[PDB]
Amino acid sequence: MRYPSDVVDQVFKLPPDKGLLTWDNDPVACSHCARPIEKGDLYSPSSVGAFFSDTRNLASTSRSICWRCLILRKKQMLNGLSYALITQDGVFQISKDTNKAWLFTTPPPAPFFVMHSSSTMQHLCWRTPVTLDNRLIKVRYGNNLFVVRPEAIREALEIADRMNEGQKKWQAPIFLDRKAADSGHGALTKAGREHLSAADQEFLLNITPGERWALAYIMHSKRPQPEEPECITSKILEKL
DNA sequence: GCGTCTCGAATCTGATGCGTAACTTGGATGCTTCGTGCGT
Ligand SMILES: [Zn+2]
Repeated sequence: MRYPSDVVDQVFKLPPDKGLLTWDNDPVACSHCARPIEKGDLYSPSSVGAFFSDTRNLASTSRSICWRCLILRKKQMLNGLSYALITQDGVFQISKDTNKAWLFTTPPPAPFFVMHSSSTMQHLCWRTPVTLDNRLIKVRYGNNLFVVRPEAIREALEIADRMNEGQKKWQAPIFLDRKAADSGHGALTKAGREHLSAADQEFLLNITPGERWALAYIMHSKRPQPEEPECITSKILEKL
């Protein structure tokens, strides 16, 4: 899998819609997934409407949308892929905290896309870049493009465990917000400020925003136990 | 067209209570599509 639109024909196996124009000009990328639209490929002109708030994330100004993206842009597809992890095998739901911990500590090997909506409904799937290697996971949370490294997540979890192994009252070394919205997101808490060594503080201050967002779900007083998410592509196909 | 002496002294020079009370102690919002009508 190479493009976000590749999930349609590879895990949803949906044939293209009808009434679609056929490109008969010089190739140009899809305005959504940057996929080339060569001669003979089925496309459709852009008709996003006045409620499209993702003009900044458009891959190109070609005003053309491939059929895979047209399938992806359906309301049933948007709602189904709000908290979805699309691997080669199928589509899983990472909405639960345990699923997030499993994904960010024991990721699947194959290429996969990670989606997470920050609101009721958002355009995600055609914006998420593919994660080619599980060591450098690219996560699209709403409008933010996050890079999550599972090794850094594990190291931060170990740092917290060493910090709070003895004290009965568990305290978060770093202030984290699940929405990545608080003005104190990523700042060191007091307990971590005078209970962590210089190296651990330096490591905590030098984590990517995506790692802070992930730890905002995985790092708590009682760490969630990782579990495999349930397959969802059947539900999405049935509702489509 | 008069002046000296005299031209103070010794206390006392605060004391007592009161020297807070009740409420308030946040709220709401930051999605986009699909279908069905309704104005140019
Ligand atoms: Zn596309």
